[PDB]
Amino acid sequence: MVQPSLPQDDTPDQQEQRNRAIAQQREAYQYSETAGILLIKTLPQSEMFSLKYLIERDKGLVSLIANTLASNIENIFDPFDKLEDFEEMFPLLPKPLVMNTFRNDRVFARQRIAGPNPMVIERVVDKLPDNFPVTDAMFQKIMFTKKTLAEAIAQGKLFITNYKGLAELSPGRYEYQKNGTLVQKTKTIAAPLVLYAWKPEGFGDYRGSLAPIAIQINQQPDPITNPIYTPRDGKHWFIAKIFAQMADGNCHEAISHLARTHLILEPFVLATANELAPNHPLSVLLKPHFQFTLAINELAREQVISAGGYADDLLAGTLEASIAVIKAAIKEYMDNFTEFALPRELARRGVGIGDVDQRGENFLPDYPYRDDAMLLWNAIEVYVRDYLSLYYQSPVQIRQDTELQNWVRRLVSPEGGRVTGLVSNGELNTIEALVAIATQVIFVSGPQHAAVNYPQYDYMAFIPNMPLATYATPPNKESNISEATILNILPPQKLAARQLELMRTLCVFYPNRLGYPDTEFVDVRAQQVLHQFQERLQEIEQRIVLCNEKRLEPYTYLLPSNVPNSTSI
Amino acid sequence: MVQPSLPQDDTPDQQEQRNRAIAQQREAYQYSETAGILLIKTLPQSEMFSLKYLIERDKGLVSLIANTLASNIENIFDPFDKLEDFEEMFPLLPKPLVMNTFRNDRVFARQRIAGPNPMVIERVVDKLPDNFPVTDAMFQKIMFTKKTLAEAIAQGKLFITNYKGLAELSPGRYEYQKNGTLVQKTKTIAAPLVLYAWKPEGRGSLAPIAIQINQQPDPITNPIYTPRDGKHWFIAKIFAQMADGNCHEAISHLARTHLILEPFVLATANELAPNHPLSVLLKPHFQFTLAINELAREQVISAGGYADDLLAGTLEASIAVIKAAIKEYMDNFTEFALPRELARRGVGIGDVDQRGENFLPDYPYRDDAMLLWNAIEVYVRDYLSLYYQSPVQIRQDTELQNWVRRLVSPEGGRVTGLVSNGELNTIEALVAIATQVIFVSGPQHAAVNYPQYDYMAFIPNMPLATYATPPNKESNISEATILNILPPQKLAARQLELMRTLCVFYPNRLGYPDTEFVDVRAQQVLHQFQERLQEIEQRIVLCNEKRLEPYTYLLPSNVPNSTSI
Ligand SMILES: [Fe+3]
Ligand SMILES: [Fe+3]
Repeated sequence: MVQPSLPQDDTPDQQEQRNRAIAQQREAYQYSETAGILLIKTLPQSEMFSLKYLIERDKGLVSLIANTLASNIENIFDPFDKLEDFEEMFPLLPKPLVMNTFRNDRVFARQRIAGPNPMVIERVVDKLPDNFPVTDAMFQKIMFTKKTLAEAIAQGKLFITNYKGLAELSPGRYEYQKNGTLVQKTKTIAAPLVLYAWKPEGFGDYRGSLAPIAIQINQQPDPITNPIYTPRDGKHWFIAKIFAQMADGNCHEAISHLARTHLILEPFVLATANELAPNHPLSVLLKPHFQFTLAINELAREQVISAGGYADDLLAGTLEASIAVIKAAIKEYMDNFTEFALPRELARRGVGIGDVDQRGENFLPDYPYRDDAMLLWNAIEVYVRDYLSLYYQSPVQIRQDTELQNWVRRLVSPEGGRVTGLVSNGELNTIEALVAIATQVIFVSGPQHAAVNYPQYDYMAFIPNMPLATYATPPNKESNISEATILNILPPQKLAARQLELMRTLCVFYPNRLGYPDTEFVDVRAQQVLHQFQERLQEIEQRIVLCNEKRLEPYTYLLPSNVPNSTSI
Repeated sequence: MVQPSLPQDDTPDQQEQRNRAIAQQREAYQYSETAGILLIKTLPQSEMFSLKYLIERDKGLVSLIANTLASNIENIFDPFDKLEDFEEMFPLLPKPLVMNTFRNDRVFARQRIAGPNPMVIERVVDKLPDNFPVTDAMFQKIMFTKKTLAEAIAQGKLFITNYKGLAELSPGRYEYQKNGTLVQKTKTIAAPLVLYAWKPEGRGSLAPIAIQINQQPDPITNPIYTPRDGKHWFIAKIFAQMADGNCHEAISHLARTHLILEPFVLATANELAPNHPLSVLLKPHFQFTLAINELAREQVISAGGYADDLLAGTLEASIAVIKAAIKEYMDNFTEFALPRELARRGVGIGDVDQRGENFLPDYPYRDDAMLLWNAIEVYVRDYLSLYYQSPVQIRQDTELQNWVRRLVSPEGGRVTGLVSNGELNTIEALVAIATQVIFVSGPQHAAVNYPQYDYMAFIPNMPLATYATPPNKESNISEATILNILPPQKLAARQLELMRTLCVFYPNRLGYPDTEFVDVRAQQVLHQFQERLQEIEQRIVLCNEKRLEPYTYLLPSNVPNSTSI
């Protein structure tokens, strides 16, 4: 229980102790890589999960044993017999909230702003992509209007999810034994473009809602082999949405979840261990938000991104392709770190709080993720500022903090995370910059990972709403579509069971709670700051309850009581 | 990396250092109790499972999800439709070794000497129990002989498993919804007596002679069944096995491996400095023990836990049996050393006839366990000799005396049979204590833990509970009668899940600690121990080539360094 202090304010003996501890930690937290991803070489036992954690996780897994025992699904690579079978997969589990309404277009579109991956939709500016040949005829026939695409774009009414990031995926393979021989099959890759429109009148009331307009399943347009489907296409439209959802799933797990929550946090935990003394104010601020992060990332290394792991069996591409996408997302995030602060990232997609019309209202008024996440971001920013100002009163202390300077230097180094977009002028020089960095790290570890992790069961544990891979080509636009066609597009029984398995263990419990660390701060000032953070969190909780009373569907994933303190599951 | 030293040989500064560490450890390893069982209050994070352990355990649980997915067993309290269904529960799991031959009487009897619970059989002396009215007529008709019971007992040919310990169990209950109504049913308990004989003719082997399912005899409602009884004999074995299962899990496994080790780990933390030689000797053999005992508290002996759902009695009754076993073990600690324990059941190495031959020549647990016991004894004698030159160092070791005092205290384990004269005074006494602790943590827990899948994951061979009364001796027995006696589908699935989880992997290996001894001499002691373990492995392989069935559970390769699963 030592009072935290900057290293340039300690006696030479105290400095010797700090360097001793830092050297020991460097011995314990050594840098390693798997397939070019920065991980820890050996997990320190003090960084393992707790007994409490293990008890909860075990409860989840045993619940999966029981639910499997009560289920009728079989251990086969055959498709299901009936679509209804997908709804009989939860005899002893909660029913995923999306199950009943997933066919509705508004429920399909709302997942762009309140589903597991609210990170893709962007407002169209100037024009649609030239490989997305949507015409005025299509837009008018779907919207039942005389307005043109150009006029709608001029009014900020059109939005788009472009999944070109998945275009270069190599399709995943799978094989099994049937009738004594080895059958080998290949998944189907899709990189769709989806045009949505904001409807202020909505679907028959005074609630404005997002409405899907068009879906091109792949990137290169062709009127016969890759047409533009619309809600007027019936079953084909349905199939189109499936593929779109599949795309959204992959981007969700590779980019939004694994890359930009779990894996980008790792170099920060490791840098904290390698450059900051135990009694350094920054380490004491951040370590509560790193609890179990190294451990859960080791579990991801062993069980998710490993050969035969979840990403291998479930995702669209081969394990190699998926890891390529993950690494590209990590690299883009690290190169432009400060640009991925929540306000700037929302603005860059044209759906920030400042993307308003002439009347002063947002082009996308219904965006629960944006609003709640903004509340959490501002609260965390105030908490971080008030905390760090207790130990940094003038920027010269920032510049003369040797441990903090080595922290930044380790982060931006090629072997320490390659975070080249972390600081300006090649150095950390101001207090506000550190405030922004810590705010973003804490926001990612808690709020962001909550928002991308916990909708996974409600939207991705019911397989037809968001299958992680599709298993048949998109039928020709003129072909007849039977139930067996859709059943062959959706995953076979074994892989659907694996997807449910994954989504259940990832959402089964909350390892900790935002703003409630295990050990309180030795500094009574800091503990007061923590308390006011908790009070503001209660205020935010009540405000979000109030918002949920008037929203179309409640958005519960960013309530402070549902947000972990760290990325830990 | 500090050289180990006795606490009275250190400088005053070093002494206050040891007292500091010991005080800190006392706050971290605080004593607690669940239902009168001594456990730890809060598990120190340093005592948690490692990441590797968690990876292996997760592989096991996922294997259970996959095996369940491929199975046709349902989540119902109905019995199975076919007996054959019990053999179809392992589509993606190893088939249990006992599955094919469990109906054979010799396979039934040989589990007393090489099954999961080789701790019950005892040689009959003088006479059978008076509540077990086996006659000369029965014995002669079974053995096809003219010899009497008295002559067989005089020759040491008769052995017995007396499950009187289960007689006072309150039967367990279970309830479930069926057509909008709550059905409530009760398990059937049994406390059988089983008479075996050593048949030298046959390789000689044990042969079951008689089974009385309950303790109080009655020719109508509790007769003495024999192999001549056909179906009824079969049922009489089921109940017997059920008994042997309960005694196995309550007494042999939970009580006398997992739970009796806990006070020793906690005493080591509460009274010994980190650089104390005894702590450095024992802590490798305590790895994950506190953690796995916490998992037992949460998942095994808890309401709705495994013991609640699977065992014969209520959770209260099972915990009563567990606590009685712990108390008898601690009260008579020295008497439960392997040679003495075998001698008290008349099946030790010294229980020989006039020819010098053992009355029970086929006892793989005894032979292999004796090898391991002697090896460990030499190991800890040569280890402790490096630090205890004369017994006055034993008497003047304050941390060790506080260790003993904590162990025998009523709130620290109540190990009243740990020490003579109320004090630890000699070196050899400590050698026997450490020998027994290390033997229990590794060899014993291996021998009772790892046959669990091969004999208890196939439910009909050893059901942890029976779900119908023994049929009348004259009534007809259909497949449905047996299926109603055996556990319903859901509880059979639960039993398989438990055994598989307990036998998936080996968390560590006997004689191979994670961190070496900082003392070079101690590393020589350990190296010698490892060489002896190699020799023992070869000897046991040789013996397994000559035995009827191999006995692999006490091979040094297969024995963990601690009780950790
Ligand atoms: Fe996660
Ligand atoms: Fe065990």
